Amino acid sequence: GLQEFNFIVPTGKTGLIIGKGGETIKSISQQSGARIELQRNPPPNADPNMKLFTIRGTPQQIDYARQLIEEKIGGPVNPL
Repeated sequence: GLQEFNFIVPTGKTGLIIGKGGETIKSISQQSGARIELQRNPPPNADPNMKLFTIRGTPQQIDYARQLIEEKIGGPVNPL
């Protein structure tokens, strides 16, 4: 059963999740079993200083991916 978790971070922290090369987001997706989607075309009322992410998986996969992302950015994500 697949579910979704939406969160935001400041645009400047996106690197810490992606990694030099895109190695970090690939490694978190592989270890967790979840997909990690960066919003491609934000609507015009979206804050340009914030970036939306969506974790897609089973709840167990989503929880694990969220904990790995939180280690990298050094604190909790902002949930929507």
